[PDB]
Amino acid sequence: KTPPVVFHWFPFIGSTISYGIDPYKFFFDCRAKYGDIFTFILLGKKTTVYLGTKGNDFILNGKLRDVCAEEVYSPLTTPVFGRHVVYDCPNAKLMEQKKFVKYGLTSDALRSYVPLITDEVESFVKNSPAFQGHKGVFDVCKTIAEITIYTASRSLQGKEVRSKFDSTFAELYHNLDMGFAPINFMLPWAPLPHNRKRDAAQRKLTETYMEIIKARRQAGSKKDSEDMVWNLMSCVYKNGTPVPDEEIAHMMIALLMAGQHSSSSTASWIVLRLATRPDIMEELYQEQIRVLGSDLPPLTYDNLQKLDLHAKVIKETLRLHAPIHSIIRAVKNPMAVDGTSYVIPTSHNVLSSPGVTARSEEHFPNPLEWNPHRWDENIAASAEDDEKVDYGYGLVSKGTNSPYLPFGAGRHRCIGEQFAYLQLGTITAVLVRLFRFRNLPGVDGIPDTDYSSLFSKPLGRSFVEFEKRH
Ligand code: HEM
Ligand SMILES: N#Cc1ccc(COc2ccc(/C=C\c3ccc(C(F)(F)[C@](O)(Cn4cnnn4)c4ccc(F)cc4F)nc3)cc2)cc1
Repeated sequence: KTPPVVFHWFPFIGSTISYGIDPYKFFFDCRAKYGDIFTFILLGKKTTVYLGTKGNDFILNGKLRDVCAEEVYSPLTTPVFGRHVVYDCPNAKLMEQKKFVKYGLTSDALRSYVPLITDEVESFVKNSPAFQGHKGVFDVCKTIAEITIYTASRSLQGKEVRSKFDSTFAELYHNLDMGFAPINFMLPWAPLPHNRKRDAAQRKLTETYMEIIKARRQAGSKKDSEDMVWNLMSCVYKNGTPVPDEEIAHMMIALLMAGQHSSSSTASWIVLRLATRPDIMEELYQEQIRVLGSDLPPLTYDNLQKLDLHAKVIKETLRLHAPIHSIIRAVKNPMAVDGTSYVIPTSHNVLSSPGVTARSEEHFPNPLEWNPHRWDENIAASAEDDEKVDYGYGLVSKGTNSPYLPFGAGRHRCIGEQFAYLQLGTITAVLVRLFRFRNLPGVDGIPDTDYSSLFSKPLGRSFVEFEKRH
């Protein structure tokens, strides 16, 4: 009834298994039979799926009274991030919170991050056992996750948090990260041992962050441009109340989780693709020689934006491997589709997957082929034509006519896109300077994508060859 119900075999499990294995293949098979609208039930709820640029526009630009993001996620995210932040509050408070973070991610702050990021990556390569010797292999996902957590903590989280990852922050975030698995999506409240560790880790992280805050106020000073010393001053809401340290702590935790899971996954895919394409890596290296010079001066916020192909590699990687595959909202009021007789009721969830349009033939010819040169049409870290609407933070292009929305659109769109492009590009440029990458003998292509966790990542333990240049 209403949108076409998918023909499945069982109650309550539905196609979740088909969805969990590969959402895109599942979304594509449903599109062949049902069109740009399906409705499949993953476990308990009814999830309506609207595909196409309209489908993304319908859900991402849905009216605030009609769709609800927090209700869908809050129970999973709130125990991990903490209270009063992000989803644990009305949408208005989220917009102010987004404002504070985007406030602290200005270009001058981004400028200060580049030398820090280069320092951490160079320090890692020299001190980490992952790249010792002229030639060898290395666990891509494990190594890359360490690099993204070092670069994000040093720049964004600050000195103390960066120092804390040398002792008892590693185990804290591993314990806290156990909160995410979608099993928690439904039973985030059950007192299973993994949830008890999550709660214990969340409390301990909060106490540590606030002590770092209290220590700074005891000195009443400030150093350089981290979102910690920012949220201390960027505390006043429109009502006139300063952001309490507890909220600051929980925001940092949220930024800590969101940045790492997204950066580690994408950067891993970047390294994996470059191993399959040695010609592309050598072309990246030649770009730095041509654009920056034979001397290869240190990377800065300025000379990074000249890298055109480096940006393309990130863009093409995001197109096929963006860690989020399903955006999901809770339907509050019944909504009429603009064109058809279909009506989406309240008992339903809505799911928009901009990745489907990002791998459609009509939008990208030969979509599954990873080719950064397809982007010789246009490049944009900040992108495009459509209208810009402000919901309380900056001015965000809610535009949907685009089939390429890795960071989403509308009032929830990502505010860490610039920081992500800064971090990914910097790490990539540094790794391009230092290494060549090859697959292990006999290995062709790339590993499959794991969709079982909230975030998607490469499937198993993937190793590739590294070879230093000098
Ligand atoms: C490639 C890396 C990243 C990807 C692919 C990504 C993806 C996304 C997507 C798809 C959304 C919209 C989801 C929705 O509408 O429900 C989003 C929102 C957001 N992301 Fe990211 N993100 C990335 C990096 C980051 C980073 C580095 C941060 C913080 C430093 C961050 C913080 C956020 C925040 C705060 C939101 C707002 C969510 C909302 O308002 O509902 N993201 N992200
Ligand atoms: N068998 C089986 C089986 C397998 C798989 C499935 C289901 O498959 C999936 C896969 C992924 C999901 C995803 C989502 C998801 C998670 C977190 C968030 C977020 F909100 F939390 C986030 O946007 C994350 N983020 C973004 N940018 N940065 N961070 C965020 C926002 C603000 C913030 F400050 C920090 C944040 F990190 N948003 C969306 C859901 C289902 C079912 C069954």
